[PDB]
Amino acid sequence: AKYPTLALVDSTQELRLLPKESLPKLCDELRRYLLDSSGLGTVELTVALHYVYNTPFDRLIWDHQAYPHKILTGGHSSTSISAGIGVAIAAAKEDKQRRAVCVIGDGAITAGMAFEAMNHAGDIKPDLLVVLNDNGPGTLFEELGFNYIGPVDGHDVLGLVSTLKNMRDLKGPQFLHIMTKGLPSYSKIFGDWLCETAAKDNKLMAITPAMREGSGMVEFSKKFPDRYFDVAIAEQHAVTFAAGLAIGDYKPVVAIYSTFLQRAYDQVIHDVAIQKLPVLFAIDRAGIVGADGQTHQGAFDLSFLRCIPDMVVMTPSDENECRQMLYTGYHYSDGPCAVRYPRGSGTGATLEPLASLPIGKGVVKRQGEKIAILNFGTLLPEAAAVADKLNATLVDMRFVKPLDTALILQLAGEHDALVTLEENAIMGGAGSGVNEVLMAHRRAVPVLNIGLPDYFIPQGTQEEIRADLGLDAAGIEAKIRDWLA
Amino acid sequence: DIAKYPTLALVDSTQELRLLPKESLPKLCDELRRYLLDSGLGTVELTVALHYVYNTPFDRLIWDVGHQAYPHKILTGSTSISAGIGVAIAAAKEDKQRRAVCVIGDGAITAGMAFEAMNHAGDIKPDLLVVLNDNEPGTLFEELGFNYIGPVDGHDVLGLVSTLKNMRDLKGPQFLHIMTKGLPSYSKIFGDWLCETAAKDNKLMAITPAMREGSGMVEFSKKFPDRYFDVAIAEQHAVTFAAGLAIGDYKPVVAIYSTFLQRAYDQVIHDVAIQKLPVLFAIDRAGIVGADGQTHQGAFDLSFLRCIPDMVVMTPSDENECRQMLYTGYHYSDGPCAVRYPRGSGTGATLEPLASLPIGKGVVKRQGEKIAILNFGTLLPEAAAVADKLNATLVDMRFVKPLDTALILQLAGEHDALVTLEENAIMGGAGSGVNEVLMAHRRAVPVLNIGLPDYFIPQGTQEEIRADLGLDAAGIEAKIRDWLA
Repeated sequence: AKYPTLALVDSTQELRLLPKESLPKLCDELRRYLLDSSGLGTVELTVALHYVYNTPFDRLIWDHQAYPHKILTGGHSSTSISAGIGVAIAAAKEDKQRRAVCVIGDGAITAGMAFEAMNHAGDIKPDLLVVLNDNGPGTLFEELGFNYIGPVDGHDVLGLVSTLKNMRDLKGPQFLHIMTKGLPSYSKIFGDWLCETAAKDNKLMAITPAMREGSGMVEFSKKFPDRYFDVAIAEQHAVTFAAGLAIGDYKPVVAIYSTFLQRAYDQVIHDVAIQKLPVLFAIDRAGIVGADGQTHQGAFDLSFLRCIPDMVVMTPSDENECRQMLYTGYHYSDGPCAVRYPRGSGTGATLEPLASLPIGKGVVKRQGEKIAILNFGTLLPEAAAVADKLNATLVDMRFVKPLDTALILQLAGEHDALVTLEENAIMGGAGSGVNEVLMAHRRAVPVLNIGLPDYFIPQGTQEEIRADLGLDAAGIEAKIRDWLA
Repeated sequence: DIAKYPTLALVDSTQELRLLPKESLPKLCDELRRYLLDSGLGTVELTVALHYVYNTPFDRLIWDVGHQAYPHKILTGSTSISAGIGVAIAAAKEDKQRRAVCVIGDGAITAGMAFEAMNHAGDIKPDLLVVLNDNEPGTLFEELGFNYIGPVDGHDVLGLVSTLKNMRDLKGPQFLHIMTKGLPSYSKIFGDWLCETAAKDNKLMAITPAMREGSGMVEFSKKFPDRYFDVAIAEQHAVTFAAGLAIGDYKPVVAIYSTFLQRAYDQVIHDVAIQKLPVLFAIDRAGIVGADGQTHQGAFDLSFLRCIPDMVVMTPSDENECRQMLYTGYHYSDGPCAVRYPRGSGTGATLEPLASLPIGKGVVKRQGEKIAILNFGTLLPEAAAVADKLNATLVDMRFVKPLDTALILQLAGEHDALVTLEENAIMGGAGSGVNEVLMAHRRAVPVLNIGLPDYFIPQGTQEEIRADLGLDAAGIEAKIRDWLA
C-alpha cells in the first residue's frame, strides 16, 4: 500500500519478473521502508544483485550488516571473500552453473585475511565476483589476479544491473568497485586515563585496529595525534606493531575488543609473551556486551590468555580499580599486561589517587563463615548482595593471572566450600584456575564455578542476558543453594 | 683455523667487518658458506652485505624467516615486518638517525599480517628497509606504498653492498627484492588416511597453509591434485576457505600445526564453531615437537580449543586411535572436530577396521586401587608403566571435549585421588576440565594435573624435553609420590 512495488514482491524469484524499468523506484520504496524499522547505502546494489543473480540458488555472501538483503530474502568482518572462494570452488565441482558473489566493505578489505583470500583467488582463479562497496585504483587488485572494473556509481541500479549481468558471465576472479554514500562508561574511563597519562609521559603510544569509537579514544586522537595509531581492521599488526614500539623503548597501549583480540592470539603469544615485552592490552567489550551493533560477546579472553606463560591478566570490579590496573600494567616492565572491562558504565566508584597494585594479590571485602565467594570482575556488586544474604566471605581477586595462591589456600582452610564468579566462560576461565591451585596443593575443597555456560550467548540487553544466565544476585544465590543442597 | 678461513678469522678476532676492503667480501662469503657446510645458507651474501653497510648492532636488523639465520648468528656472535615498523617509528622519534632493516622470506610475505604491516607502512611511511629473500614485479609493492628496487642477484655481495648503500640513505618505506637459490609417523597415518578416504568419496577436500618439510600430504597432492589446496602461509584463509567448502556441501580437512592454529583462532570460533560447520582439524606437531625446525611447541591447543562451545577435541594415544578419530570427525556432521597428534611415530598398534568412536567416552585400560590415572594422548605407554608400578587404575580418556563425565565421577567415587596426564599446558588444559567436572558435582577428591608447566619450553629433542619436564614414567611417578607426601 505505502510501498506499491514492494508489496508485489514476496520472494526474490518474483523480483526478477518485474520490468527492468521499475527498479529505480523499487529502490526508493525499499530505502524509505527501512526508515520505519543502518545500511541503506547498499540498497541499489542489493536490488541489482538479486535482479541479476538467480538467488537463492546463486550464492551471495555479505561481509554494516546489510538489512536490505534480509528484507528481500526473509559478525566478524573480512570473512566474505575467504568463504566465497570455498563456495565458488564447490559450485564449480558441483557442475550445475551455480554462481557465487561476495560483497566486502572498504573497511573489511583492510584485514590480512582478505589479502590472503585475494592472493589465493589470484592463483587458483575461481569463478567469483567480488564487489567492493567503497564508503588507477584497481592496479592493486589486478596485480592480485582480478579482472578489475570501476569505480562505478553504486547508486545507479540500472548501471549496476547492466555491469553485473556482464561480469556474472565472465570466467575467473572478477572485481567490481562501486562508490556509495555510576555514569561514565569504562571506555570513557580508559580514554581519560590515556590522555591523563600521555599528558605527562611522552613514551605512551596508543594503538587501535579501526576506531569504532566504542574504545573511547576520540579525544586522545585529537589531543595526541602524533602518538595515536589507527592501523585499520588489522588486529594482528596492531599487536606486533606494539611489540616493535616496546622494543624501541616506548610504552604501547593496544585498545582492542575481547572478541577481536581472538584474531591476534598468535601475536600475543609469540611476538609479545615469549619476548616478555611490556605491552599493555586494554580489552574493551569484555564479558556480556549486550546489543552493541555486531559485537560478539567477550566470552573467552580469561580462558585463552591465562594459559599463556608470562601474561598478567587483571579484571577490575569498578572504574577506580580499572584506573589502578591500567596504571599498574602501564608501569609493569617484566612482561605484557591485560586489563579487561565491559561495555557500559561502572558503579560510580570514587576515583582514588593512582598507585601500583601488588601483583597477584586479591582484596578481602567481607569476612564471613562457611563459604567464600571469589569474584573476578564487575559482578562484585551482585556478589556483595549475596554475601550479606548468606553471610559469606567475599574476595575481589583482582588478578586472574598470577592468582593469589596464598589467599586461595587460606580461604580453603577456613571455609567448607568456595564459589568463583566471572563474566567469562566457565571452561578454562578464572575460576578454573582457582580449581587448579587447590588441586595442585591436594586441597579437596569443593568450588562452585559460576560464569558463562558452554554455548554461544544470543544477543540482548546486558541486564536480561545476565538475568537469563543467573549472573544477577538472585541467580547467584539460587545456584549456590541448589549446589549445596 | 687460519688455513681454512683466513678472512673470516680476521673478522671474528676483532669484529672489523666494516673495516675490510670491499674487494675481500666475495672471499669472505665463500669462506663463511663453506664454514657452515663443514658443520639459511642462501642468506650468506645478504648477511655480509647488510652488516657491512649498516651500523649494527646500533642499526636494528630483524629476521622474519623460516630458518635459523646462522650466517647472521656467526657474524654477530622480534621477527616480523610489523615489529620492524614499530622499531622504525621508535627510531624516528628517538631522532638519533638509527636505521631499521627487516629481512622477510618469500613464504612469510604471503601472510595476511605482512600485508597489514605493508599497508600501514605505506600510510605513515616510516624509514624502513624491507628485504624480500625470493628463492622460488614491484607494481604490487609500489601500490602498497613502498619504493621498490630489484629484482637483484642475491648472491652478488658487491652488487648488494652498492645497492644497500644508496637505499640506506633514501627516506620512507623501501623494498629490496633479491633472488637467491610398519611404524609410520602420525603425519604418514594422516596422509594415508586422506588418500584412503578420497579414493571412495568425492566430498573430501584437504587444505594446508603451506606444505612444510615432514608433510604427510605429498602422495595425496599427487594422486588427488584437484582436491588438495595449499593456501600458502595463510592459516586464517585456510579455515574460512574450509568453511565455504562445507557450506558448499563438501567435507574439508584442515591440516595445520598446533602452534600455527593459534593464528586462525578467530576463524575457528566465528566462521566454523558458531556456524556448526563440520570442518575436521587434523592438528600435527601437537605437544612436544622437539626440534622439527622453526616450529614452536604445540602447548596450548587443548586449552584454547576446549573453551569454545560446539568443539569436539580428540587426543589419540596411538596410530590406530588416530585413524579412528579422524574417521569419527570426518563423519561427524553436527559441528567441527579436532584431532591433535604429535610429531613422530606411533607404537606399532594394530590398525583395526574404521568405525566412529562413541563421543565423549574413555576406555578403561587397567583396574587398580587408591589412584586412578586419566590419560589424554600419546603419553599412555608412560602412564601404563606407572599404573603397573603403583597398582593404579588407568583410563585412556580419548576425548578432551566432551569429557566422559560419568567415568570421571565413577572413578572419583572408587579412588582417593586422581591423576590427569596430557602433553599440553596444565593451565586450562584437559586435566583442568576434569577438575571442573568434579567441582561442579561437589566431589572433593584431589587431582594431580600433570602436563606442561607455565613457561615456554626451550628447544631440544623430544625425548630429553619429556625427561626434563618429568613426562616420562619415572618423572610421572616422582610427581605422584611427592604430591601424596
